[PDB]
Amino acid sequence: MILSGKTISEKLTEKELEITPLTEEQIQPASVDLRLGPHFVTIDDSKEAVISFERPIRYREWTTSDETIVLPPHTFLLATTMETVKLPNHLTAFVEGRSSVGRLGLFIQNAGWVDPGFNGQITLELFNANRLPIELPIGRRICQLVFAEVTGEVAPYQGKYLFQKGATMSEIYKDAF
Amino acid sequence: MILSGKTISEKLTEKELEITPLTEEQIQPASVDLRLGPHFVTIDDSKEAVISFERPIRYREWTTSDETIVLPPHTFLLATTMETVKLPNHLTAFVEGRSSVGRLGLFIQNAGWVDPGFNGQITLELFNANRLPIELPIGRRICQLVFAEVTGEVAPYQGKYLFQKGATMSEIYKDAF
Amino acid sequence: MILSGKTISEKLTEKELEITPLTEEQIQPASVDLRLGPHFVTIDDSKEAVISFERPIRYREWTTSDETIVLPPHTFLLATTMETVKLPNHLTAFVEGRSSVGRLGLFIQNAGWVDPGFNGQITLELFNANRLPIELPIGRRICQLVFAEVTGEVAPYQGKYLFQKGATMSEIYKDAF
Ligand SMILES: Cc1cn([C@H]2C[C@H](O)[C@@H](COP(=O)(O)OP(=O)(O)OP(=O)(O)O)O2)c(=O)[nH]c1=O
Ligand SMILES: Cc1cn([C@H]2C[C@H](O)[C@@H](COP(=O)(O)OP(=O)(O)OP(=O)(O)O)O2)c(=O)[nH]c1=O
Ligand SMILES: Cc1cn([C@H]2C[C@H](O)[C@@H](COP(=O)(O)OP(=O)(O)OP(=O)(O)O)O2)c(=O)[nH]c1=O
Ligand SMILES: [Mg+2]
Ligand SMILES: [Mg+2]
Ligand SMILES: [Mg+2]
Repeated sequence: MILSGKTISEKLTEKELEITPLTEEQIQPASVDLRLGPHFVTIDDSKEAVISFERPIRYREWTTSDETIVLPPHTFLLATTMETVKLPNHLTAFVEGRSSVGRLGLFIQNAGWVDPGFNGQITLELFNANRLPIELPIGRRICQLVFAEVTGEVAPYQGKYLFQKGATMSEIYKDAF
Repeated sequence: MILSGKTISEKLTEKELEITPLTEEQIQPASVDLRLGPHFVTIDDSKEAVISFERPIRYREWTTSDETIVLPPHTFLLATTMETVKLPNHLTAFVEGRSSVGRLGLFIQNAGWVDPGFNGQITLELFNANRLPIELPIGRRICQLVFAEVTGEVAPYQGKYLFQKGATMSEIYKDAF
Repeated sequence: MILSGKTISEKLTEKELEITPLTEEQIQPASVDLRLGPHFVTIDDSKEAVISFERPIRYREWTTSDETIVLPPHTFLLATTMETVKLPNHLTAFVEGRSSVGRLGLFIQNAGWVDPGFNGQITLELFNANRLPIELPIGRRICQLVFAEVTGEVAPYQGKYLFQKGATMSEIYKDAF
């Protein structure tokens, strides 16, 4: 079943689930809002002519001290949540944008289910689908997690992104198969 | 998790859930198709240079009497469902495009879970990802809802978009934090 | 509930669910990775001026023998999984991109729930959101399925895309009502 916000609170309190740092008002009817962090990554368009899955891609990364960041029209940017999340083996969580955000043409393209056992901040794929730039304010609620129960024995997440911090560039080129 | 189409039909007939107006053939194996309404909103590019999360953004809104609307290439547009949806406290619903629509490069970017207790029409985020314009026919099935049960005590949706009608502009600037 | 990877394995071995061809390492904590096939479809820009929901749209389709394909910047392309999937009536599956892929600006826009009873390859909606072209390697893991149980009686999928093979163009023009 999808977990109610209240159930999410209970599980946090009992440490079945960790989401930190967190304010109680981030808890929603059946989701929890997460916030935009100060750290960003973009593909280095001056150095790379083509994007590849078979080798590392050069990129620029930075932490801003400003209150906002600008995302220009039709531009893609990697960001991160302030929150570090730790899921036990029997939960998964669907990351999605907040409706208020998507309605301004900011698409959280990374929308998907977090592997049970995942431990880290959440890397976000931001796309400005408008013809105008968007000013993103750091620390504002940008996306949310919807939790669901997993049935059966679980082999927990042991992949590339365990313990990730910051907007974390793809490591697709490490695929063993 | 997920309610079968038949279960959705039952819950509708017993008024546990409301979706209206509705034809029986909108009911699918484990989803229900919703239709594109005549009402649209776009950002007022003659008055705004930059999109902000901290104040209202001016916009143009209109209802068309034409059978179709044209969405030009690489353009983003807010739309709405014809259907008004009312969810009880123990159900949530995932909005997503229909595969037939996404395959023509029309992306329903607003894909996500509706808060338990939500009551209103659904605002859609349309993006034409082609280099050609798309003719969207009004009243055609454009997206669908996938229903899931919620476990635990629920504080129902009391947010910005309760009772929304029409394509409804973002009210992100009303965030308390 | 969402099925664990182990549960997915069991159901495969007992033929409750079919996904073929498949390597055991495609199985993940609570999902299964699928691979990019060699077959592609693009809208025929030399023959169509406008995209329509009301008639067939001309397109070019091809199978590549090359190891990679190039998707130019801000371009949308239809692709397919290598895997054929057959779902019984009591399961549904959420298709989504792999985080490693989305982080390079390749969006799997078709993200959504597969109808119970669906039988076919999965057609993917690829969008390159970067300013650089992307080289997609054929046969690499590109997306994944997250399985969920369906509660209640099910009328199985009897729609347009039963038995689909290859990147399969939209048949939206076949809608009744
Ligand atoms: C959905 C999502 C996942 N993730 C994290 C949580 C997941 O457990 C983790 C892996 O997602 P996957 O989709 O499994 O990514 P992957 O297959 O490319 O990585 P691996 O080969 O290691 O499996 O990525 C984000 O950082 N942001 C997101 O938006
Ligand atoms: C989500 C997804 C579905 N599909 C397939 C599996 C689904 O059972 C099938 C239908 O999804 P739908 O979203 O129902 O598409 P539709 O309503 O446009 O088509 P129909 O009228 O036939 O119902 O499409 C893909 O090929 N790729 C995908 O990414
Ligand atoms: C997913 C979705 C939700 N909605 C509506 C129904 C949801 O219950 C409602 C809220 O979505 P949320 O993501 O909670 O919106 P928000 O957090 O930006 O707004 P609030 O601060 O009020 O929570 O928006 C749409 O109009 N279209 C959609 O595609
Ligand atoms: Mg909200
Ligand atoms: Mg359908
Ligand atoms: Mg993975």
